[PDB]
Amino acid sequence: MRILVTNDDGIYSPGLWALAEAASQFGEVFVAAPDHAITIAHPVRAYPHPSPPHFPAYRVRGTPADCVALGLHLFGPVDLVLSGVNLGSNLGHEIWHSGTVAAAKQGYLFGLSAAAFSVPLNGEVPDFAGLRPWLLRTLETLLRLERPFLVNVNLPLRPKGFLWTRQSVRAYEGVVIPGEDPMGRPFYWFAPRPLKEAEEGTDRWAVAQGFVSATPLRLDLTDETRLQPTL
Amino acid sequence: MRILVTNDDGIYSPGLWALAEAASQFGEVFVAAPDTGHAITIAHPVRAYPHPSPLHAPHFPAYRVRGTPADCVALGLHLFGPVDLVLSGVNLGSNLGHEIWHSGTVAAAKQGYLFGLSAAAFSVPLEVPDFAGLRPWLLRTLETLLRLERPFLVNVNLPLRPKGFLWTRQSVRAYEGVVIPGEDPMGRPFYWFAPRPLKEAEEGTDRWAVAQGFVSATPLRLDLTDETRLQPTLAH
Amino acid sequence: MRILVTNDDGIYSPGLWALAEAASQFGEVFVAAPDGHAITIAHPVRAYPHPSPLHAPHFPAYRVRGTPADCVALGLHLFGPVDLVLSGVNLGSNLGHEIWHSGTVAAAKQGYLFGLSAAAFSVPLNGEVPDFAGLRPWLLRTLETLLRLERPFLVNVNLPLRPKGFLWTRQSVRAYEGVVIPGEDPMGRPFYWFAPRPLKEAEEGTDRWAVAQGFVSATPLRLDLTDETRL
Amino acid sequence: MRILVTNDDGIYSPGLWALAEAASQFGEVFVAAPDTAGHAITIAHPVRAYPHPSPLHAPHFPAYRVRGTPADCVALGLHLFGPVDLVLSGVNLGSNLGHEIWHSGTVAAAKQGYLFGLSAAAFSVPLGEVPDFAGLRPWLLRTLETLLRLERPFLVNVNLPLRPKGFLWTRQSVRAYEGVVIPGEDPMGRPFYWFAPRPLKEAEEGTDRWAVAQGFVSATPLRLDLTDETRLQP
Ligand SMILES: [Mn+2]
Ligand SMILES: [Mn+2]
Ligand SMILES: [Mn+2]
Ligand SMILES: [Mn+2]
Repeated sequence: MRILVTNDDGIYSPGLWALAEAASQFGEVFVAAPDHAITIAHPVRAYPHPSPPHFPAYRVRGTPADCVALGLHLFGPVDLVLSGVNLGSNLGHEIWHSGTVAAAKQGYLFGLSAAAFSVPLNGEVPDFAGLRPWLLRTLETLLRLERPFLVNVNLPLRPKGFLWTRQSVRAYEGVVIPGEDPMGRPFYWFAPRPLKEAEEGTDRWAVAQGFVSATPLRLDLTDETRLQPTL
Repeated sequence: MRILVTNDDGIYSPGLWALAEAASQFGEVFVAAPDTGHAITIAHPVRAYPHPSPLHAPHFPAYRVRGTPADCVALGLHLFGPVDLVLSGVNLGSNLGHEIWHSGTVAAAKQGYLFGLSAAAFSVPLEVPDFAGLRPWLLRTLETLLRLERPFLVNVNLPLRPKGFLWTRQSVRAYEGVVIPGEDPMGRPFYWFAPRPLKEAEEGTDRWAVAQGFVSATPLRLDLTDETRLQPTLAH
Repeated sequence: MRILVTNDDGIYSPGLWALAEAASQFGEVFVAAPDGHAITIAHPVRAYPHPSPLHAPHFPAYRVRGTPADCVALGLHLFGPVDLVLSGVNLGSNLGHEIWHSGTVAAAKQGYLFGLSAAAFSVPLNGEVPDFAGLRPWLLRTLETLLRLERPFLVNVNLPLRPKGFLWTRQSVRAYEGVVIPGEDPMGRPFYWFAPRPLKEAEEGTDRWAVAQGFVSATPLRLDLTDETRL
Repeated sequence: MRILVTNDDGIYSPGLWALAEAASQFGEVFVAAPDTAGHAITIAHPVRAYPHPSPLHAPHFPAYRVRGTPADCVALGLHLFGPVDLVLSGVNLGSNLGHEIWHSGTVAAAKQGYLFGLSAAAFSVPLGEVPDFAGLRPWLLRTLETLLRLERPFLVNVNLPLRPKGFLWTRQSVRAYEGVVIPGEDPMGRPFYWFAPRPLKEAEEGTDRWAVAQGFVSATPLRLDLTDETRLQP
């Protein structure tokens, strides 16, 4: 099988090459990563770029979705699109605005299977050598799914297991803190907080428990419980 | 009721004031719009300044925010609290189908909903809209939305000249990839991306409705979970 | 004469239309405004016919998906031949060191480079916004005197909110003091506030001095950055 | 003396480290460069900056990666490493000749240093090749030697050919342009315009553009004052 690997962090992220290497154990790997929708207003420029295992690669001056569209052109046919490993979580409400997820979604929109990968972080750096067996296990599992699939994956720095999950959906409380710069000019701090603890079975909960979280995603944002007849 | 009006095109967009004026027929309206990401800025302080509403528009207390549309919502709920409804738009440009995912206009409405309020995004597929002629339809759509059980989150697209209204579902089409190489006047190479949908928009969808000249109203969910694959059968 | 009017704040800015109307008292006006500051090269620019505001004289106009300089290049093409390029009225000052990187000035300079006369107009502020109805007589007076100059000219104009006079001026060139105040983001990570300040008051006769006095400042600009005194 | 080195291309540019290493032959070098590739000091929000490490193969220079503009780097650099005697910006990967000087972030950083009362110089290399910094090192050293004997403070814009054969003090090339608009349509029939304005004549002898075409390192002293004083009493 032929795999396109991309991301949101750009062609220099160590997360990108960790994903490329893991994927190479399952098929031929090609890389196209940024230097979130597909650019159509103007043309995009992309350039051959060296990998750090050698992977044919292009650094694209466009969005992660542009990378997918270009990658299909440069390396078609492609069977699977993998996006990440993003340095930083992509959990719950974060999925909406994730560039990493957008690339995987684009792949899905083109009729391919796809998955996004992110590692939640904060004060510690990802040890990709340590994460490798968990990446391979995850990939192995995703490749056993009925195709095509679209999955959002988050891996704790040091996994203890794997769980399929629902997206965490929590209400938020707005918090705004007025203030002023050392020069007296006014500004505002925003620190909205979730109203409750992440629920069991959710991506956020799973990661906090030390488990790899894999959430299957839907493309249809329609709330069918509110659809209406014509009046 | 108190209404916070925002948008993604900025404080000078005629679409913003059209929405604020329409909304004023239903309650107290306050404006917080960007001076020019769709998540709330938390890593650092954001600037916001009192802003004079346009001369040829009713007065509206207003702030121009140096942040995202979602920041405007967070800020607006603080300065004009309490707020019952968040209206975002009217965006100069459509927000249909796959577009909803990346819309800053929608992100603002969604933020209000994440805070527990009712919210709607409004967009016009563009020519340039004639908000004088769209007013009656903006009023009709708003009246209709205000009869809904609360809270609600709806994405509205008004064609340039509406001939009706329809509740619709989001168009979700598969696309075929189309890349066309080219070179600029200087001989440098580039790539045109022109992906195309595999089929015509289906009836009942937002794209179809707008193409038929109808105002489209799609109720949106926040949960992106594909609930049919939580316990997937795995090949042997 | 035929006048091309553009700006940096965009097609919806009230300062743009204030300048167009004023300019219409001196020749046929055409508008091309933004929907970087150099002309976009070997990279397609989009432009659309645009309707002039309800409460304003009719003006053929286009909104351009590009830079102020692009507006000038495209404007001379769609409305040729043009004799004068006016840029503004910018919402914000363009005094002293600010001129160098000003987008409003960049458009006027582009017009000069194409062999035409041009002027940039800006209204400094911070507290309130401009009342272009009040400034109209002063805009008309400025334009009138500007149009008695030998052509081609390149002039930078700053009009205080409530002007009580007009003076030709030279750009203020002050030395600045570096001021940096450390701070912390929510995670305790460090960031820095910058508040550089001028070392002395603006010299008499300079653009910044004139505005502080309440006068409309008109500075003729050079295109040559060479410091001949050191060659 | 103490030298702050920055650039427009960012902390990973080979151009930045070539300049830093060359400057190190003349004083203590400190680096503050953009996290990634406007030009004014940021005052709206505060700016983040992080200590940046030196690789195994290179000499160590205290350095910070700055999430702001080249001018922010100079302001921050003066704070974290002050007092600083000189500000060097570059070596930019691309030219900064003639009209380009106006919109150059490389030049903006040098100019910021000058506005702070320090001597400063911007360095750029017109490139379809990859600059050979080992081959340009001698020219960087010679140029610095020349700059360091000038009366201070100074502000100079330097452009080095890929393979220089000499050095020349020059004036900025200033040419009138001819507008060229070539319409087109994208694959979906939608119209657009190509801009290809061209200078009305070839670069004059003595100018920075001419010098570089000849194979010479071009050094142009710049002025901060944009006033055209020949038209003050029109
Ligand atoms: Mn990312
Ligand atoms: Mn918009
Ligand atoms: Mn401006
Ligand atoms: Mn550069």
